[PDB]
Amino acid sequence: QQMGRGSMSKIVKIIGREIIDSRGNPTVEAEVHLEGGFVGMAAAPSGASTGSREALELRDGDKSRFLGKGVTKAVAAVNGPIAQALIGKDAKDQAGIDKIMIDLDGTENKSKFGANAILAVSLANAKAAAAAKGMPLYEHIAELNGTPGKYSMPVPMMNIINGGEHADNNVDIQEFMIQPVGAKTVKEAIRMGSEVFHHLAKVLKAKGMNTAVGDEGGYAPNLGSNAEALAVIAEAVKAAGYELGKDITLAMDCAASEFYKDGKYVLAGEGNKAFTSEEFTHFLEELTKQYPIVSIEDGLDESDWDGFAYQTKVLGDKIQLVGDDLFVTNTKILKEGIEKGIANSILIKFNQIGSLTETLAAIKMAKDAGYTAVISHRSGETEDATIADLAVGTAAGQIKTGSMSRSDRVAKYNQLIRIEEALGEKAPYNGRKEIKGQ
Amino acid sequence: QQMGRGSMSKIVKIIGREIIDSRGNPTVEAEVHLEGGFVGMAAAPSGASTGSREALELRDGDKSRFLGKGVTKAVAAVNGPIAQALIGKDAKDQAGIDKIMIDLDGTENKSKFGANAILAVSLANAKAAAAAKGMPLYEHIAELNGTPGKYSMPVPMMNIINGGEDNNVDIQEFMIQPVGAKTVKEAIRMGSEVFHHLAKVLKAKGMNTAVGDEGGYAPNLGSNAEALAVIAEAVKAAGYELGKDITLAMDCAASEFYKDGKYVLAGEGNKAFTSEEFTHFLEELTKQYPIVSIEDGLDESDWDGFAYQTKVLGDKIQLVGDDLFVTNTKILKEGIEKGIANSILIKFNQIGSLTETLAAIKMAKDAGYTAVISHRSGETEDATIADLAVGTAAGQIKTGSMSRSDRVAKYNQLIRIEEALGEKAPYNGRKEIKGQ
Ligand SMILES: [Mg+2]
Ligand SMILES: [Mg+2]
Repeated sequence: QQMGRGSMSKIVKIIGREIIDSRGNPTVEAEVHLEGGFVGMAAAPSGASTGSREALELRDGDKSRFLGKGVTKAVAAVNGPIAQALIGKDAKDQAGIDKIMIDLDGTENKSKFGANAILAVSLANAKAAAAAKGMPLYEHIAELNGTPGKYSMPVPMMNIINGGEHADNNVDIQEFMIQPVGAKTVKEAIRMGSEVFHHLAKVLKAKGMNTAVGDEGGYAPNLGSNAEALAVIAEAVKAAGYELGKDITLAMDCAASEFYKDGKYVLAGEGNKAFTSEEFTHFLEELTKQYPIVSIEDGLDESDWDGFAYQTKVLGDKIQLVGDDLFVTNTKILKEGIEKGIANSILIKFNQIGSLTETLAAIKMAKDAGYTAVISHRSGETEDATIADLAVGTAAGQIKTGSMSRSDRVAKYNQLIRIEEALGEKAPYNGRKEIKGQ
Repeated sequence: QQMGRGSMSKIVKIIGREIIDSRGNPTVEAEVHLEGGFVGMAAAPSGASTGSREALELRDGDKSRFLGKGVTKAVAAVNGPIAQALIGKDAKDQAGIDKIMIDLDGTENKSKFGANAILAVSLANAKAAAAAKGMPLYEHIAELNGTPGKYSMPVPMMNIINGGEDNNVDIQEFMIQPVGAKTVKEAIRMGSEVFHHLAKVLKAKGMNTAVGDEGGYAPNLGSNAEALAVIAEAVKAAGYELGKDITLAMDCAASEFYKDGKYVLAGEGNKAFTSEEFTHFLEELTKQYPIVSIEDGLDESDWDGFAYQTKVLGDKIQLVGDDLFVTNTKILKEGIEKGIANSILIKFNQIGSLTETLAAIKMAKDAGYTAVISHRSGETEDATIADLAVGTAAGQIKTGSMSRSDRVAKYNQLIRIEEALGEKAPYNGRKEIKGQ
């Protein structure tokens, strides 16, 4: 006899704007407004170095503004054609909404409107619909994902020694990360993260090394070899009074694409030597004998599929192997990968494919093949904490959202603490068993 | 004949919790819940070096947790005594709420519950009332401040070369001010552009482009002076004119290098200066570069020195009390009376309530002093100082370099606000700064 406000979930207004990411560069923010007075706001993150096959991040190319990195073109697409195509449609139909933007854009890689325009509206629509449905975003995502009320708190891998391209050289491997698998809650995990992060500062100070931080809030000191990065991390874990292996395991992103030239992998650090896919695989293998490294990401170039097949036969039984640039959150590429025994895990970045629907497809493909899904940030982040809710709503089991420094990283850790506060053991922290090969 | 929910603004629940700041240290978050189903949520920031007279930040000191930096005690204060005293009180009465907590704590420096506990509730209370009143926070603050509908977009001073507490740079912060911009959106773009050109400049010279707490560069430079030289090189490379388009600001945090009544610059020969000598050094720099604002140019306890610096430089230069005043009307009042400084840096966690913070902005404006709404080194995703800066038409903000979302979420909030208000919230540029 009386209709609730919740039932008036038709899109009435969509606003795009240009905001600033954690590196000082424009990205796109979108608002979605429902008839019933429900609003959702979201932002696109930005990769520092993107995979070849990522959906297109549309930039202006206008030198007089933000050194060419403005996104007004992408925002215009939000405020006009996308807005006009979504007014009148039901926010609660995520897949319906994503399809209308995919079909209206019409290109394979979202090159007309920008993956950055379409994702911002996709995520903002999702938040609006959650509000209209009277639930928090993690709860709405679980329903959109076809796994209602099924939650976990993800085991984080925290990038605390930056390297390679987007640090300051000496170190070739892009990210060394700690995973607090020994924690019984994500709050405890986050504390253990903070402590080892602070103890590492003391260690680097002791050696006269720089304790300023890179894009992901980790340290970029000048180190003799890729190895020594692990060394200093081991010192910090002991100095915090945690036990390497039991309380904290290690993970890496090689971003091996960045140091691949003429079918060979070239390390500035460790001598200056060139390695074959096989030789590089054996180098990584050695590190996993000296240290408890249980996850290695982009261990080879995105286009070295023979390489990845070899690395997967050799290491894949003992070690989680994570596709990032390899799979770019794309079900077409992940499907080819599963079928060729390539990796056993995927890094989930919604802006590599550019819609939440196509993102949840990727997690489902992964989990149904017995691959793990790690919900991931980009080097270029915002105060947006969407990946926190996504990790919880999909029971992904793992998250990569940075060091324990910079609010571009820590907003996600804060959101995970808020969410665990609501859910308690309705979202268990499952620890080491989340990681592929444990 | 029907009562709207806006009118049911009695506090029914307050929740405290331990979240993490931009340095990885715990801080207090508070939620305030009104009967009419309105919520506000806010966090306390934390300073890296505090002034000696700041309202106490309550830490647990429990060495087995966050290296003794837990805030479970302050959170307990929020969930127990503060919640219990505030239940059933009207959130819309910001002054009444802040009064109940200051009285219940009963100490001078909020040393019972902690300034982090009282501030988080103070700010969450404000936001919840704003919701009850059906208005954005800047609009509510303008009404709490006795200045209805009176807005400006603040001229930002952006810390892009860090120093003092890891190089030969004694001066804590070198800042650019895009005074030549027509809007805060343009000002933010100009700061992005200069910040990115500076990176190229530091790479070309082989210096480190990793960032400190406030998202600025921390390279090892020869002298304090070269900090300014590289900033000029970046401004020229970004196609902007030093003086006209971009002015410069410093924070000496001179308290940090003050020992046996002398000012000792470890780098510049490790030489020792008297208040007067150090004032003349700062004077020299304002002849070589368009430095228009100097903060804590002397120790927080050298009131003699500040009286001299204010005589010499006050007419031409904005002189900003940070550790000198700690956003505290008792101290600022003694400062105004003795012709000490002409500008105050406003940190709501230095005094620990919104009401006391609004009092400090009013004391200053009435005295012809400028107010600069500031962050702390420890920040969160919280963007309150944006709304505070617009609501009080303060005219200036220090909320960081154009890097790290702990900073950029403030610029982002300013961009959102300016989109709504347009020319109702003018960017007045250089005329905001004391001595222009
Ligand atoms: Mg990667
Ligand atoms: Mg200061």
